Amino acid sequence: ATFEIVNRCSYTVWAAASKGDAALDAGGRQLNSGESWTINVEPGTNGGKIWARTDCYFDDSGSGICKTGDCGGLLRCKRFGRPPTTLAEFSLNQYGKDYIDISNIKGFNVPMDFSPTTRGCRGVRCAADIVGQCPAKLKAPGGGCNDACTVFQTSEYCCTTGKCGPTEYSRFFKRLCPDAFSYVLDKPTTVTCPGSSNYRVTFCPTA
Repeated sequence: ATFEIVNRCSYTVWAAASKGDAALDAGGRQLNSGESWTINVEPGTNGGKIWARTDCYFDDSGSGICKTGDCGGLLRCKRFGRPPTTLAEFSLNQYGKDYIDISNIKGFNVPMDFSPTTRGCRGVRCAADIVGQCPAKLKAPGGGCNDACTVFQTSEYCCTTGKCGPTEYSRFFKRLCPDAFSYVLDKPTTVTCPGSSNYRVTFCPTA
């Protein structure tokens, strides 16, 4: 499956793509403002994620740090990034179908649109100014708007037991972005696409 990753932000982002235990394609790359990077994701990929990282520094070997979404200091991500990270999430070729969503469960850093480039389903978007509107207690000093589980580490926010409900903090993400997951047990906003669809992830889709 192809995923065209486009940076429409006025700032550079370092795109990342991983399934948690391995990179997807090269795993990461710098995207200056306006740049497009097309990756190939193996059919059958389950639990894949794409995200942006901001304010990165990498040396010649691809080692360094990002202020948001850092994946163990690597340019080429092999693991998930450090919150806050707006997430484009996907599972492909799952009994003949693809499943996509945007999630704020690990916070928000950069606005994003995640849409198919092929027929048969709609895209999902979280493009509101969540960083600007972020509640004081969730603001990440390193940049971004943290989720409440990251900040407070309680069973209720982290949905440790599976009993959790919505919270004042999850409702903030849900109000700004109704089409993204705001907590672990949120009412799903996952879209079913034909199996083997192709996609485009656009950072800062509106500006």
